[PDB]
Amino acid sequence: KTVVVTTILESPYVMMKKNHEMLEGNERYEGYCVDLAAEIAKHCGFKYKLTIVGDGKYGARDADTKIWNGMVGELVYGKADIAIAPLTITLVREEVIDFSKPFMSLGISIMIKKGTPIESAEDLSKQTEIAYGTLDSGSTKEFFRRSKIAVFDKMWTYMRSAEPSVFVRTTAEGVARVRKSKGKYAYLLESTMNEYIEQRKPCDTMKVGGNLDCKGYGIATPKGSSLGNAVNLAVLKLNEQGLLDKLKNKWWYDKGECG
Amino acid sequence: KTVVVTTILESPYVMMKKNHEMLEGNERYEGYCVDLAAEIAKHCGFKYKLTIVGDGKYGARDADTKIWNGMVGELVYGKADIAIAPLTITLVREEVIDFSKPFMSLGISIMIKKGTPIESAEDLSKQTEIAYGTLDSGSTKEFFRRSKIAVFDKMWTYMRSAEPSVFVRTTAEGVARVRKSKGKYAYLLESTMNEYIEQRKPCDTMKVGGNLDCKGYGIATPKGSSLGNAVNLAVLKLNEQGLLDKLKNKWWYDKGEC
Ligand SMILES: NS(=O)(=O)c1cccc2c1c([N+](=O)[O-])cc1[nH]c(=O)c(=O)[nH]c12
Ligand SMILES: NS(=O)(=O)c1cccc2c1c([N+](=O)[O-])cc1[nH]c(=O)c(=O)[nH]c12
Repeated sequence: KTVVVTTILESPYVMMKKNHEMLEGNERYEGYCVDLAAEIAKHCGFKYKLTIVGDGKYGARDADTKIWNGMVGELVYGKADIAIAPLTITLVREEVIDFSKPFMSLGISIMIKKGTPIESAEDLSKQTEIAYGTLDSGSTKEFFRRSKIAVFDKMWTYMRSAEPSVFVRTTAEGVARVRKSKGKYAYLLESTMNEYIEQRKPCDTMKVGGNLDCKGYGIATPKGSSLGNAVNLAVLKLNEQGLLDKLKNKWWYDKGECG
Repeated sequence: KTVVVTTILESPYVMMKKNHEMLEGNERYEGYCVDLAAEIAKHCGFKYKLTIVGDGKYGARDADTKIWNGMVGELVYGKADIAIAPLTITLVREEVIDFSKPFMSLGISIMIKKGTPIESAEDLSKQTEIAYGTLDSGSTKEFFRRSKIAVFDKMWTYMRSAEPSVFVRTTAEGVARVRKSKGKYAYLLESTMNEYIEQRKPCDTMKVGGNLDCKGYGIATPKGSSLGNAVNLAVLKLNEQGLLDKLKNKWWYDKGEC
């Protein structure tokens, strides 16, 4: 009867509480997805146990081994009943798991150090004194590689052959590069993470311009789950009631540090 | 049995065949949503009758009367079983009907007359020689009114008080305005429609820049429908199989004129 929820340590979605070793079970954790899991569980009427994905991954098919890793793998291989995490809805994942309606929308966005004279992707594309880049792997890099929109193709042509490399290995590294680069590096990343960091001390970064594309995070269940329909209904209702917007404001802005 | 499908005459989703007068039933119509209805019906295993919505509307709640009009109304009040049309997924509609996963994604986009020196919303926002606007009502105007993104707020502040009015009553009026203005009017509208018109003679308009926001069209059923889940599974499968991409290319590009 107890539903196993797989999730991932990613701020502000799921974080260890400061006193987690004194605590046990679900009370060890806090965050946007901790709150959302409680609301989903209420609407669907189940008891649940939050469990952090063992490999700290979201989920992809290991191309060497054909085996799914991450939270997706935990669902496919029967170890968890539901994933409640910032897990991107993608076609390759939809082949092996089901997603709810998105509970959060997002897109590629521009992070600058405050004071940088950049307002848009167009601004970046037409210049070079301010370097700009993405994660060295993953879907943000791929969006630019594949784009046939003129501005994003212009940007990809610059990034792919820029020296020294404008790509970074982790999000932390891209954010640190923005902060340390005295206005001469801009970093392309998820709007949600960009907005979160804009509310973190030292309050020296800023999101500029509109989002470049459209994606969503969804609640995932194994195919054939007795839960898929109730979960989708719960996301719909929570969205309609403003609960998702309330949780976003809680974890990004009420708990933000930059006013 | 026989599922009543409500839809709307909107190119290239649903159109009268040139020879519709000789024809009857579903065979009078052609288009992306006609083909999609046939595929959904196949995957779900039902026979169906296509019917054009009586009042020619998508669906809104008459704020005076509480009564839903359009295809949404036909679902809510039991006159149709499923809507297969370019019907936007919105929260106020989700309160009274169910939507599938989106079968088409779209967003606000910029139409220019070819030769116009504009590539982006930022380009429009920084000048005035080229007027630009939206429909006089609806969600594109609301997007600009409500936006807190600097560039779109700048565009709204310009549009709301621009003289003469930059707004238009119909999309036909906006496209004709672009075409007749020798490059001094640009029109903000749905990317899907912009892309369609770009492939139509006289081949004098163009979509520039990326989309400004994110929306979707979905298949709609009344709440509690025995069809909602099968319809959703069918959209998922048709998307995964590439059929939706194939139909888009058919009606926008294989059948394009440019
Ligand atoms: N700190 S980060 O820039 O944004 C970030 C960087 C890189 C990959 C991310 C990711 C985030 N995220 O928002 O938490 C979620 C997420 N979800 C997935 O499903 C996936 O495959 N990859 C990711
Ligand atoms: N520029 S337009 O593009 O010709 C167009 C103009 C105005 C409203 C539209 C609309 C389209 N469309 O794509 O067909 C679909 C649609 N669907 C709805 O549900 C709704 O409420 N309003 C609309």
